[PDB]
Amino acid sequence: GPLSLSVDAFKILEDPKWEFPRKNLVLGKTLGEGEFGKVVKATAFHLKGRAGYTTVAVKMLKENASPSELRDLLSEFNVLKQVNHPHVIKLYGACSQDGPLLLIMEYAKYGSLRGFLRESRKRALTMGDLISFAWQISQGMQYLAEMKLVHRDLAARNILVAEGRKMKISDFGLSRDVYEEDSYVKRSQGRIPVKWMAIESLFDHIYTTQSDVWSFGVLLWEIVTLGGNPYPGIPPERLFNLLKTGHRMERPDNCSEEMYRLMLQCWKQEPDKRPVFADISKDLEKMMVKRR
Amino acid sequence: GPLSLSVDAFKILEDPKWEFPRKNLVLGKTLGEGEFGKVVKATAFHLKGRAGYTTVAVKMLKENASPSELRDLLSEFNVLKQVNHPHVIKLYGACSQDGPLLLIMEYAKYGSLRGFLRESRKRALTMGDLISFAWQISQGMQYLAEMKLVHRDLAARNILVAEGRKMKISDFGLSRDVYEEDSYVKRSQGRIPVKWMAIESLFDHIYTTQSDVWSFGVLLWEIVTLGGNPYPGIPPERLFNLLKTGHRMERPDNCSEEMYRLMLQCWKQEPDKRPVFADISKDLEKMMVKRR
Ligand SMILES: NC(=O)c1ccc(-c2cnn3ccc(NCc4cccnc4)nc23)cc1
Ligand SMILES: NC(=O)c1ccc(-c2cnn3ccc(NCc4cccnc4)nc23)cc1
Repeated sequence: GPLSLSVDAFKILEDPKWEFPRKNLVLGKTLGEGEFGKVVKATAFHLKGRAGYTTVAVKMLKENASPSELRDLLSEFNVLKQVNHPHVIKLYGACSQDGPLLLIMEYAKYGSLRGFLRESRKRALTMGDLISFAWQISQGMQYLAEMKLVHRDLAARNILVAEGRKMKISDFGLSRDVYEEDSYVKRSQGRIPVKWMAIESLFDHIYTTQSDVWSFGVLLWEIVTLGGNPYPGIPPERLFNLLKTGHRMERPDNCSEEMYRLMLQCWKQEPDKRPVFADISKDLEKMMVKRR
Repeated sequence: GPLSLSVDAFKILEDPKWEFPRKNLVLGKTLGEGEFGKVVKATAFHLKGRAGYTTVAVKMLKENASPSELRDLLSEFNVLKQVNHPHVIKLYGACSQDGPLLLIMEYAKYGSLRGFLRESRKRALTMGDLISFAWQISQGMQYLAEMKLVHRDLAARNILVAEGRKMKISDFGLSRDVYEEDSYVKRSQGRIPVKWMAIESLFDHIYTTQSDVWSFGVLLWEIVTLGGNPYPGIPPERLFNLLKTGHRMERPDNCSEEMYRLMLQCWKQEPDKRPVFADISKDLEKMMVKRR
């Protein structure tokens, strides 16, 4: 089937550019396990012409991996090979011979944005620090949108915080190319959490840059609430009726009228009425210069 | 889409037979979290005409549930409503109004068969105890096969051990009706662990009772090894080439020639060359009466 073809094609791919010797890679503690698979902290000797050990993250299959998970790992390798932007996490290489498939990723010191924000208050962050975070993520998404990639899984848990508090978009297992159609559509049910999905993704299984814009809005709410839980205390099965009847999340505490206006615009029923990421970045730039 | 229809249809379904009052249900400790969702230990007042509290398991959505997980919970409710066999875990009811979807299940004291076996040795189990376990599971599968249900996810982790060491087949989130076609086929990649999938499921996405027979064979190996890890130390992406080139798991230690013959028969390339569950039960009955 489609996966057997990908596995065989990948297993014979003689790509010295990406192939890294397993013996030069040492694995350490688990950083996280979820839908994104298993991520461990690791160190790589003589990675990408750099003398000595480089600290890296290694993504790999969890115990008892399904075709779904294997397909997502190979998909991510294929996407990240072609991506290069300071606000997207980098692939450095892979080990695909004489052991499990390992993807070697750029290390982000502070871990997930959700973790970073929940650890903090107002660590002390200003509204300007938050607008900066959102802007950095908007820039990366503008680049991905230009590359005709829909991430599909934009959320605070899928943003990494690297040295200098630099946002890195992460978890490309569900990301899809849309050069052909400017939309990605699947018959089967998606694996993106309901509470981050656009109304047209949830009802009609339609994924576009503008459904990424919806997700960014939920991410904005997560950022403004310092890692709040979206639609708190509302079961996910209620999101069908809630969204369809025109309901959205209330303006949260410590949120400007302008900032909440941006969230609401990201959650317009009609995808074409939503801003594009370039607009979002301009709206965030404007908030920054006006002062926090 | 298909899920919005299921959610709305289910949310208006006036089924007093299955609907249980939320106020009569008290949730306790988490028993497990995985692909099957979240399962908690609980107690139900005046369940199914029984006076007082009954100890039960409650299945519910994990944090940040996807459409996939919600679809699987509703699918399981629909399947277990129509199933009744002493070696299949029972649905007792559901809470679907004024809070999250909760499925109320029969409680199995000893938890997973994988856990039970790994906890034990030769707790002391005989080859007769193991053949009994396998037989009980074969009987339940014969009943499901007759009902035109393909489980798809048969493994030691998805068998429960109840009072009297009675096997209960569990985790019906991935089970599908095949009355129409005698096969279930999906375009997208499945969420069954690779190492339990039949070769025709893995390559061609074809699920039948005979692919359940393949899975039962891996379960037999799990039972005989007291919860071993199938194809140990072999990455799941190697299973394509391994299975296609005619390789299968070696006869494990403390396994009869007859018992291993049954495993191999369950893993024949050609589904029609595999035994049916009725045959499997007869082969296990024969081993029992001959003596352990
Ligand atoms: N391509 C990828 O998906 C990916 C994922 C994670 C990493 C990664 C790099 N440094 N680092 C530090 C902590 C950490 N904690 C688990 C986590 C957090 C957020 C999101 N996922 C996992 N992860 C990391 C790098 C790449
Ligand atoms: N319909 C269902 O899928 C289901 C699942 C689990 C239960 C359930 C009943 N008693 N009990 C005790 C322990 C336990 N531990 C988690 C576990 C173990 C095996 C498999 N899954 C979860 N689970 C249970 C009942 C029904």
